[PDB]
Amino acid sequence: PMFIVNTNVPRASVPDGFLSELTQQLAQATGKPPQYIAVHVVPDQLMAFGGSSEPCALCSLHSIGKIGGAQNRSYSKLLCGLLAERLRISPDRVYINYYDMNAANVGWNNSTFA
Amino acid sequence: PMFIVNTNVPRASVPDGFLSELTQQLAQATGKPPQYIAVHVVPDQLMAFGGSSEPCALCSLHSIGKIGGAQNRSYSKLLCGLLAERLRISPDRVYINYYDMNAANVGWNNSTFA
Amino acid sequence: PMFIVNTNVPRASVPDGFLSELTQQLAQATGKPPQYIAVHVVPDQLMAFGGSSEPCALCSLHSIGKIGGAQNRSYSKLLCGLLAERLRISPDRVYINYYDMNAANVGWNNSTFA
Ligand SMILES: *C(=S)NCc1ccccc1
Ligand SMILES: *C(=S)NCc1ccccc1
Ligand SMILES: *C(=S)NCc1ccccc1
Ligand SMILES: [Cl-]
Repeated sequence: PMFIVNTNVPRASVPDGFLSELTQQLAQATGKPPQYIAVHVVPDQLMAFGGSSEPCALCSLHSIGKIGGAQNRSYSKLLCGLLAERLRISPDRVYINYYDMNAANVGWNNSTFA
Repeated sequence: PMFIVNTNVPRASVPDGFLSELTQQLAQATGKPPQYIAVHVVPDQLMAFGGSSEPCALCSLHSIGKIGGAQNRSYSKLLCGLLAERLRISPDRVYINYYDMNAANVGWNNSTFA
Repeated sequence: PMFIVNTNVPRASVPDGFLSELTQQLAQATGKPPQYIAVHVVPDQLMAFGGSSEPCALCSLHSIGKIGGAQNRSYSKLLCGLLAERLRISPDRVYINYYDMNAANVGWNNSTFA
């Protein structure tokens, strides 16, 4: 599973250890070992949500499996909660795109996960 | 729609009001409420298009519905037009990836749109 | 074909000519003329892979066709090889998401590739 956050919140407002917290929390939520989890946080972005430049975030979760109706609802609650708590972003100013990747379409270590 | 532009054009060359203009035009093109539209502009990028580092853009448009052959052609004419007029990027140095997202795969406000 | 790499490796460690090498190697691998290939390298990113922040990369290859189990394995070997050689990133700290795009869902030059 790989999680990316793009936000207009400044770098100084991203807490130390946020990347580790995301990693741990995603490991719990997906049931995957932390070793397979990648996280990417991009602050200071030029963005708008509903025309407004108040704090917001655009995110994605790519995962080989562990994607679906109920799971994505649970991920959204978890991830919006973390962004609200740590970055002071309102959940109604967060989008999260979910992608169920085929193993053959994820490259890693000179090969794919197929 | 959420619309992201990555470009090697410098930040200073992105005109004031550009995010608002994108938001407004996308609302009319896609027939979606401006309140839901997210836009993200990423200047000063290290990129090449056809091996050249002349001004270029790589973009994406994610939407729940309102994606299709004719609609995408229309969005491209619109979006290339804006990138040409405002950022001085030639339309033939722009790629835009269109994504028709399932509602179950888009998180927002602690849940999904499903 | 369009290739993006996000990495925590610093800008100064991206060698001169790297965008060209990527362009050229992708032309070879995909069979597509370099004129049709776009590349984007994003250094200095705030990232973790497996919980830690030794050099790592999250990448994507979007392509109209030329995507599949065997082809993706070959792309991964090539691209990991490049990232290892030029950016000194271990192949086992690299993810590459592969996307087979429909021509109608790629905008270019005021239209689509359909
Ligand atoms: C997140 S995308 N982890 C990578 C992976 C590899 C193999 C099986 C499941 C997940
Ligand atoms: C326009 S109303 N976009 C809302 C959206 C659609 C798909 C993914 C994220 C956000
Ligand atoms: C990479 S996405 N090149 C663009 C393209 C256009 C038409 C056919 C194949 C590839
Ligand atoms: Cl609609």
